Amino acid sequence: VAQLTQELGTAFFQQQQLPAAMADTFLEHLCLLDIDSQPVAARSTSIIATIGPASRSVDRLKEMIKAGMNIARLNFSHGSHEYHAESIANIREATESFATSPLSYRPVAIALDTKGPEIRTGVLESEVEIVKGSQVLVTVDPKFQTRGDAKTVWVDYHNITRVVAVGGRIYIDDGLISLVVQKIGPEGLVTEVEHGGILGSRKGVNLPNTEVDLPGLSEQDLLDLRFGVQHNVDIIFASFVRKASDVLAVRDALGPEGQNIKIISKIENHEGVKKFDEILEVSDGIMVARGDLGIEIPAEKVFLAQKMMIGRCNLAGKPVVCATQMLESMITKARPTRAETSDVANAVLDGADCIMLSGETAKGSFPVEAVMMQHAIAREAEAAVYHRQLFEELRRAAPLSRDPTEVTAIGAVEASFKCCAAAIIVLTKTGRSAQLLSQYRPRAAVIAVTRSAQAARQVHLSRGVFPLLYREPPEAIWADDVDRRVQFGIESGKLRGFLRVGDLVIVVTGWRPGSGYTNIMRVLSVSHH
Amino acid sequence: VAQLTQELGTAFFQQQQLPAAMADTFLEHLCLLDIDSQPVAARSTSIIATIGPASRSVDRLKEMIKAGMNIARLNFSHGSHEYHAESIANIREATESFATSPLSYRPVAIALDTKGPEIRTGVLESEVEIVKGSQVLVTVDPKFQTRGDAKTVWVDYHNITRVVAVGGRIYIDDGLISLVVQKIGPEGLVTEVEHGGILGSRKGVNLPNTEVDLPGLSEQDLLDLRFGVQHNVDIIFASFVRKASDVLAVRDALGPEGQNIKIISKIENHEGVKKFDEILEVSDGIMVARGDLGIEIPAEKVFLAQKMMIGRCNLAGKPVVCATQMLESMITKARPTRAETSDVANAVLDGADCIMLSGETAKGSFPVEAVMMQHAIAREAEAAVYHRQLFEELRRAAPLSRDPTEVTAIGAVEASFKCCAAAIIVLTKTGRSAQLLSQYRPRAAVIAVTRSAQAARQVHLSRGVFPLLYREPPEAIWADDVDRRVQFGIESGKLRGFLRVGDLVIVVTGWRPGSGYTNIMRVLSVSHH
Amino acid sequence: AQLTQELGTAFFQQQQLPAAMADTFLEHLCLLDIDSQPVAARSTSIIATIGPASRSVDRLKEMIKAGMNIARLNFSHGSHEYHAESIANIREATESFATSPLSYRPVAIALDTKGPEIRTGVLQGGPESEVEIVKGSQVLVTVDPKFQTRGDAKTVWVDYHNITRVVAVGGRIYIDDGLISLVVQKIGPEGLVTEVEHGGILGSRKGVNLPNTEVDLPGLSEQDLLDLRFGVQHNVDIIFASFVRKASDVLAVRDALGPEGQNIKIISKIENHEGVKKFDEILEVSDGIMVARGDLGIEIPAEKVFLAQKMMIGRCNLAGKPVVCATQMLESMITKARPTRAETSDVANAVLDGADCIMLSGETAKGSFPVEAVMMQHAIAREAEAAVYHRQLFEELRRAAPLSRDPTEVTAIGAVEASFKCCAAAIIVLTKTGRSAQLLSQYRPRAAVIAVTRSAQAARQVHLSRGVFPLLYREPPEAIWADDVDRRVQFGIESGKLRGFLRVGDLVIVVTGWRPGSGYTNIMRVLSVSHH
Ligand SMILES: O=P(O)(O)OC[C@H]1O[C@](O)(COP(=O)(O)O)[C@@H](O)[C@@H]1O
Ligand SMILES: O=P(O)(O)OC[C@H]1O[C@](O)(COP(=O)(O)O)[C@@H](O)[C@@H]1O
Ligand SMILES: O=P(O)(O)OC[C@H]1O[C@](O)(COP(=O)(O)O)[C@@H](O)[C@@H]1O
Repeated sequence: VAQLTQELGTAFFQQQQLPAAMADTFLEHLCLLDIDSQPVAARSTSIIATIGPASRSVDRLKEMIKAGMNIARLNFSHGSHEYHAESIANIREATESFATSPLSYRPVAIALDTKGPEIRTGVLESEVEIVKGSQVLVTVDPKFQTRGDAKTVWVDYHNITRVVAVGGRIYIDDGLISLVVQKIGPEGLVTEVEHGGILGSRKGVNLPNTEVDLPGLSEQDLLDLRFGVQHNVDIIFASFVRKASDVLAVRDALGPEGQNIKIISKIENHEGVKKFDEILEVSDGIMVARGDLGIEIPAEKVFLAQKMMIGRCNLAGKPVVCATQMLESMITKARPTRAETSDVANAVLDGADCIMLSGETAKGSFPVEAVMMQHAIAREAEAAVYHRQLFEELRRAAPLSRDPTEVTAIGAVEASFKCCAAAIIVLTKTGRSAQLLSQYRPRAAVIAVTRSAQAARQVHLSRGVFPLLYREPPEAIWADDVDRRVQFGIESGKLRGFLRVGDLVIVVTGWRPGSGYTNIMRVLSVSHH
Repeated sequence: VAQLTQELGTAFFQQQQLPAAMADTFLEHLCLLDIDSQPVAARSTSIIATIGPASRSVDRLKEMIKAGMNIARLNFSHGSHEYHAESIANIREATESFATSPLSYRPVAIALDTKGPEIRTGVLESEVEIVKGSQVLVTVDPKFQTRGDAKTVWVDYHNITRVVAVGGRIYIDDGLISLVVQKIGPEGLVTEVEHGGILGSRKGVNLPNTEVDLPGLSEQDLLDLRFGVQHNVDIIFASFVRKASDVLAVRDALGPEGQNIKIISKIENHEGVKKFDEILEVSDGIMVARGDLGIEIPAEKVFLAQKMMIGRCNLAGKPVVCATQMLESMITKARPTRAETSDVANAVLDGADCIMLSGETAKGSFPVEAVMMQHAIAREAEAAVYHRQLFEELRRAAPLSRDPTEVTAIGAVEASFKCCAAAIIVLTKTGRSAQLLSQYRPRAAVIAVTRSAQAARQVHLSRGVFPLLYREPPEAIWADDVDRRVQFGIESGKLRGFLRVGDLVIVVTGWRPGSGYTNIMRVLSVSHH
Repeated sequence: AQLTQELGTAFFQQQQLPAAMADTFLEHLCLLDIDSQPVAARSTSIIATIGPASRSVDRLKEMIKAGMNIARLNFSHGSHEYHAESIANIREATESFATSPLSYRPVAIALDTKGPEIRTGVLQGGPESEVEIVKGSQVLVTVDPKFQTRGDAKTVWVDYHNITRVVAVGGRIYIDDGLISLVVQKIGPEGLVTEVEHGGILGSRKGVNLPNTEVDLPGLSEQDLLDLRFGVQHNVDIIFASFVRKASDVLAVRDALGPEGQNIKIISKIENHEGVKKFDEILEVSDGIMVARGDLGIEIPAEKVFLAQKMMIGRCNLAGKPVVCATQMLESMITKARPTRAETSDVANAVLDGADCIMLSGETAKGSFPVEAVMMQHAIAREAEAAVYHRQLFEELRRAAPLSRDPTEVTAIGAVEASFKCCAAAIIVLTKTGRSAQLLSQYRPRAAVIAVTRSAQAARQVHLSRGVFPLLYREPPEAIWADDVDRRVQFGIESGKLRGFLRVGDLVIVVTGWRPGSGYTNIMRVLSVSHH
């Protein structure tokens, strides 16, 4: 390091947690972390924002995008087709409003989140108080579908009496209320309230440690997916995936016409956790859906499942998302808690490709500030990653490969470490080439230049890929068309402030048109032309 | 491992995250973590609970102690001597209520938390609304000491006009309200409200990135410390330590008569962080006081300072405490958020010796449940620690030593790993011998048998030390007195459920009476006598 | 390593590939396998000393086929014209193969300096009179020139004048392969009053060593100044500078090679304790190092030499400069067809230690099996090269090497990392000076670094760097520079194909630059070997 410190300035090595990057143990790494060491890199951890009343206006979205939202989540657990279709128009209006200047345009992906195997309570309307210590009944009786009170809950899962056990829990409304079952019979269940809040009407029920007969996709889901194809969505977040076949069902539904759509299976319960490896293998990636997961399993165990699934997805090289209550208190407050700040940082340090806002952006008072807070924590945490260890462990775990794109990608990432490259610039049609760079977690941003609008959107799922959408039509000479895409990477980089004159860039390209021929790594100096 | 699996049962190696313990990389470690793998060990991370209205009754304390409170924190920022003196009696009444049965008696330490260099607002009384966008004034004018409104704040730091800068912040009431200074003059400051809540009367002010002339100990502090000596407290949490001399001031105050009291310096601001190494060297340990720290420094950087200080304290072998908002939402709610759960786990995985509750126990609706939730997260996180790496890194970092107690301690911890010892049993007068075991972070509990009531209390600061207070008077033959203290460790272990017949224990003792002669490690089977 | 399905079960049996996949060095050792056959590409260079048994053009030709890469001219013996006869003989043997330039093996020529000598005077006149000395004795070492010929059993004179000053009371005086030791007792005006320790027979003008003494001689005799200038005249690739002791001795050789010899590669020979102590400063200003174990194992205890060897190979590996292991590697083979079990072991362990080259002295120069010596070193080195634990070596070198903004450095480590991901048969590099190939060498890839060059000198000099197989390209530039680049690469690959280094469906990493002239290497491509 003594020589770049005479060339790049003493202060270059004070930023990006570079003193901590050069440590020889994880422990020493931790000791050298410095609050005055400023993140300089662009932010690599994608932000996912749930659209709802607080974030659906075209002007709201424009501020979200400016703040750093990369992916928009449509939760089909609430709202009609036309409501969502309008969310989509407003998002594409906001996004496409920056097309004016191609060099600074930010692709925004749109993720459709399924309703999935849901269990709802009755019309019970307004609201009624439920009391801890107190005896509540659960019935499947179609007459009570319309009645309901502090003493009786109806629920639309007919066979509930066949699946629970004595001492098992029934949780209603995102786990707000807890009932312990004491007696099972064919008429219904007899329950004591363990946790008593105020019950609304047609709420969500969870039954931990049960096998519920509800099939892969409800009729409602089949429809919701065909909407997504019709509206050209980029990603499905598949709710409550329990086994592989559940993911295959989803793929079949999307059929030939939506085979390029990414399936992110949400692990929400003990079944998904247990069947995780088989879910991973057929999904495009994973969401640690900590909300359902923290009622389906004991709450003090969610961190184990989080770190497990993130690790296995890092090892598999498929994107993984951390979700739910990351900045919960910013629903009502403008500044998050010390534990929220911690949780966002620890999700990045764990190895998450994406972090997610729900309430915070859908309904809260501070949607834009939440996005801004995730963006600011993420940048700090990314630079505090111990790349030495991480890269070496990924290097080792990864199999040998005779695939030129794999070979090229690992040489390029190594190269970027050797010189502290400001960027790896890569041409990709499908995103694949950038993904294989991303899977080694380089410090250097992976600037992916593509003509596929859809690719530019989907690559937000892979940590460290900055998609640039290329709009100009083919030069006549292919080699020229290549240079210009590369030159567009650089100029965009310059304008967006990720690259400056004198920076080194690694440039990854291929020897002919089409997917699958990336085979070339160059080392260039950014220049003034 | 194939042989203990034929001896101890296949299922022994399914618990304590033992499959993950046997992994060869950190990454693989993470992948093997298992939500069905049950923590079996006792909980090693001490819990600190702030005493206040919700946790001051003798009956409340008894449930706190049962739930797992190890250290009681008296916050001298609120309350009079007689109020606190009564907190102390109630704590000692609760604690000493279990002396009935020596084999299950749990020492409870009492920590005195200083008021420290405080800056307070005026009598302003009741409450008044302060508004974002709006022009507020700060004055030192003794006339306004009694007035105050949505347009004027008084504050008792006379020289405030001499220490701030334009664009600097003034934060009032645990950072509830934020003012940006725009004009400085000798009469006062002119400020815009950035963050507007509701102001009370005589609240706390923070001035980030300023040097305030306020001396080491205020007059009030001198007194508060002499109370602590008089009331036999175990620990000082020294508020807002800024430099070493601040810690020496505290030690001088306690004078000869309180030289065995432990000083834990609270790092709350950019000055303490910068001067951390020199603070550590003279303190007995550290508190990451994330509350003040998250307003004194940018909030998105607290995790860097946390992980830094925890690492440096692990490396130094001195206790370190993580504090503030760990389970904040349990002030009003019975179940914490997914990020609170995360934060507690990540503080244990970071290497914290102690975790802390404030609001959650002092004033909230759910004091006992908060303690129970910290206890349950901590147990899970402790077993998910990657001991392979951690022990090796501590082994390496630690200097060579010709001190027999150091030598013995590292052999013993190695030994405990070889056999998955249920416990290391150690005789200590002062606690030192158990501390040097603790500093290598064994999986096996360090059961410390002592006659010093005060030691039994203070060793709660060191991760993994379970103090047992020994009450029987000296056998005539010293060797016999040793065996019996050791036999008391075992029986206590048996009764409390940390040891069973057939378990291996490492037993650490010394060759003569007095501190400093620990030099002996034995390997024993727990027996039926 | 599940890919096995495409390259065959067979592939992961060979090259010590199971031992390469071990997580620990101990597991690595455990998985070493005598049935796991090595590749043809042998990456550690053989320096053969040229003397009586290795001068015949027929023998040189055999020695080249056996796998000799550098030819050492020991200028301690032989005449200028003797040597020019050797040089011309070598060139003839080398150039006899230029006829098929796809299998042409460049052969470097190294000039081994005579350097600071210290000789004993004549014994009572006669040049074959052989005194004896008794152990518990008294002996005298003199400056005085009349004793030159008056050489008693009690008194001897020696070339080196300034011993009075430089050897102190207690210093040791070894004579003839350290057969005779003297502990210096008194620094008299007479000379040095010594006490014998070991004894035996004598002669006149036989080597003497000054253990732990800082030799006064300038580090270039007049004979060196003259041998060097001859070296420049005959276009030698490499100097082995004898008895290097400090940095100034290396600069003295660079000074004496002058502007005409700027591109001669200087390998400082570490022969003595002062050498070992000043090693780092010597290494800063040299292009490499010889571990000259002959003289070293007299000038320091024999049991300490493996320590000096291992330290110097490690420090050179760290610096990324070649290092030679020299002396008695196959001693027995002078007289016998086959080596001892300690000799093969010594060769394998030099390679596992990290030696860029291994040397044969008498085994090739004056001995009865020079061709089979070469063949032995060649066979052991291929087996030992595969038993290297690259996972740990590559990891340590990576971590030890500094960050660089030099695109050649950057490209190189990228290429080496790529080679490892896919078990590349080769890294094909274009280089004018050798530098681009050396910068690959430094990371010790398992794949052969096939260096394509038009520089005949570079192609020869590059044998110093482990794993670099030089090819000489003769064709004149194509019209279009890009077509000229591609033709060199193709030469590289077809050259490989002919020699067995490469087979169709192998991956290669191809390293090249963006424009002509040195220092512009900046491109790495992954390609398949073609013409299925
Ligand atoms: O990442 P993917 O989808 O394989 O795309 C990589 C491809 O992009 C290119 O660089 C350029 O291809 P196009 O000119 O066909 O867009 C190819 O050379 C390479 O194979
Ligand atoms: O941990 P410390 O304070 O050094 O105490 C260790 C001491 O305790 C003992 O085991 C027993 O000492 P006492 O019998 O004096 O309590 C000593 O042998 C040993 O030196
Ligand atoms: O190894 P060196 O001395 O830097 O030589 C490397 C040079 O070889 C090349 O591949 C070809 O250059 P030439 O055509 O000058 O031989 C250059 O692009 C590159 O800079």
